[PDB]
Amino acid sequence: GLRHTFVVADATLPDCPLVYASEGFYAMTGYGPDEVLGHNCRFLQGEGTDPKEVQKIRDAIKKGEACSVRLLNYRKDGTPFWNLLTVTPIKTPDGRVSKFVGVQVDVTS
Ligand SMILES: *[C@@]12=NC3=[C]C([C])=C([C])[C]=C3N([C][C]([O])[C]([O])[C]([O])[C]OP([O])([O])=O)C1=NC(=O)[N]C2=O
Repeated sequence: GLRHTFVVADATLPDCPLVYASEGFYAMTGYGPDEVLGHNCRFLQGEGTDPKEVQKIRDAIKKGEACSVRLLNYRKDGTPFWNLLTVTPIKTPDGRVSKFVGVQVDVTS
């Protein structure tokens, strides 16, 4: 299929820290696990990131809904790329959100 990356965020912590990332994510972004795990995904954002889209994900996470936004992100070396990003809430049987899982596709084409 298409080249994509995958992460898991822990929603049982107040600021959805990332707890797992596929090989592709580290390779796409240039950041290592020591700089990715424990942190919130937003460190990939920068000057040109549309705050109206950042808002759509903030709201969707607060409400525990899925969400798909297209964000401008930056690699560790500062070069930008276009991140088509899809967040999925993972609920426990009691209805609580336990994790958010994300598929991120570099759609710079
Ligand atoms: C990021 N991917 C990503 C993956 C998951 C599973 C989740 C839950 C979030 C992201 N983000 C966004 C970030 O964590 C945050 O949710 C939003 O920026 C909005 O909240 P704030 O407090 O910042 O307004 C991702 N952000 C990226 O920029 N790139 C991704 O790959």
